[PDB]
Amino acid sequence: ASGIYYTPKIIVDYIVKKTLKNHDIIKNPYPRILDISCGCGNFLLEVYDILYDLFEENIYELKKKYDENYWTVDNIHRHILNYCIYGADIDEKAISILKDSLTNKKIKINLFCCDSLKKKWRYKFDYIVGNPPYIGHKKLEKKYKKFLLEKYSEVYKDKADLYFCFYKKIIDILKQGGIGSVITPRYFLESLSGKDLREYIKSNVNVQEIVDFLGANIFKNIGVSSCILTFDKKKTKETYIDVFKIKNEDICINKFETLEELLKSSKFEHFNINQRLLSDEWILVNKDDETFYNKIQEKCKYSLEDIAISFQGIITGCDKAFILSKDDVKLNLVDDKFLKCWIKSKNINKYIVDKSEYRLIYSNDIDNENTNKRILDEIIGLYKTKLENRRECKSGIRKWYELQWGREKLFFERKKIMYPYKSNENRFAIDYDNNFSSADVYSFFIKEEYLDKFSYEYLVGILNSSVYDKYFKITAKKMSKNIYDYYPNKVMKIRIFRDNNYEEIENLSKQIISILLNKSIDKGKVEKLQIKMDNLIMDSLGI
DNA sequence: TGGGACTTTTTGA
DNA sequence: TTCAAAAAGTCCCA
Repeated sequence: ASGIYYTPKIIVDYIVKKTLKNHDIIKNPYPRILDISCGCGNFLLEVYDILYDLFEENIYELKKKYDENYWTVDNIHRHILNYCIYGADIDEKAISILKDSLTNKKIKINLFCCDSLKKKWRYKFDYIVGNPPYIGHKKLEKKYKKFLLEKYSEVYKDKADLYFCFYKKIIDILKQGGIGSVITPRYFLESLSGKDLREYIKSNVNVQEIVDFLGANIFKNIGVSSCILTFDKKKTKETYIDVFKIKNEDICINKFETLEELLKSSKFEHFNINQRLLSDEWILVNKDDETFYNKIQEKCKYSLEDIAISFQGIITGCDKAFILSKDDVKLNLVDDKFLKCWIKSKNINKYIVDKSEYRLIYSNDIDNENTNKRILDEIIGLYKTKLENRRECKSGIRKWYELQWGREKLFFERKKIMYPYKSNENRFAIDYDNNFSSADVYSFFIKEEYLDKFSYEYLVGILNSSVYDKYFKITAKKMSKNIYDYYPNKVMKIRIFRDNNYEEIENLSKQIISILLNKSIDKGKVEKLQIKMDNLIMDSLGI
């Protein structure tokens, strides 16, 4: 809740250098560089140093070209503090610290203590740098969210993040021909909520460079994945984007004195993306991956959304009140008609699900409060207060002992395919035990009209293959290190096929399932069967 | 302290 | 009425 995050000095140096590398101080000796979330001025002090070097090295040229008495080395500090540096933040103390630092670098200092999203900006800016705040839909005040929805509807909507509005504000107050460079989360590149935002960035600025750190850790002790976006508003004929994607997420960012050394090394991969060819999604991949993805998309006639019905797991609202161990003695109080098997994301393997260790009390079947009063008095009631603070319980839609978002039972108590919402690899398992789960596991079942065309065994055989792992990870949402988001908004967009290899792929999947379900489970032959199935799928897809 | 295993429920629509 | 997205994730240990 402090609101101030230290951006590493390497990133700050890289961003400032990216914005001010090729600035013609002779042509324009009055550049306006702004940081709308400056905090203690990590970016602004480096901006001051760079500007001081520029002015000191061109002071005599400026003196000849302009007022001789005005352009002096002794007057550089005052000029920079008067006409060049602009900062804004909400923290009074951080603004005071930055003001003290700028004063002690050697006068009206242009530092503002306000909300940058509400401030009426009196002029546009040549350069904009900084690190905006990241606040999700849970940790954001509701009235402020209403304000954002009312005024920033072009980029902010539904489950959008706060920094979308900061992106929009940076684009709005950027002078024509100006350059902006910021560090933000990487999720908006692939997230559904970022769609509108991406469109905005596509339709108002030219994207110069995207530095994607994927799942690395740039901020110490902070669970966020970061990217650096550099863009301009110049008159460009061809709009191409230099995309730099990290290859090894196990790095210490201080491996080099400069970020450019890391970018131009074997630790990063560079390619080019045509901005005019960008779709609703931004598919930032190299030529090989692009050809692979296009070949898979063309060769497949169906998608999972076409043939399957998907749903999210139960949302109890308070798991500690409804989930218990199968060996718990309190379960003797509850009849088996109210008990469902309960699995977690770690219980999902590639083809089969681990046997259930937990039981869920489906309290929605409790008809009368007086009946089964022992269960409410000794199990569910222990968290009654918490259960009463849920949104649907304050409004009277749910009884305090009911599940907040208990779905239809008929969807879970059937044969279906389940997969964790976050994983390092594809894990699509067939559930035979009518397992219930929380939102950490998503489920789907084949529509009855496609049962003859696609079976569960074939689907899990092709989905768990390395080919489809790579194919899904092309457009997947990279959350953290070795973690991808497996949500319906991208899982249901996977495209599938059927051809002459359907029978052998299904048979190999059945053999793998049979081996995995045996007692003396030696998974060695499973790998060989998987390799054979991968070769079959690669032959089928022409790759 | 840094790195790996694992993942709740609040929330807008 | 009731769906599904969202990591400035969360938590523990050598």
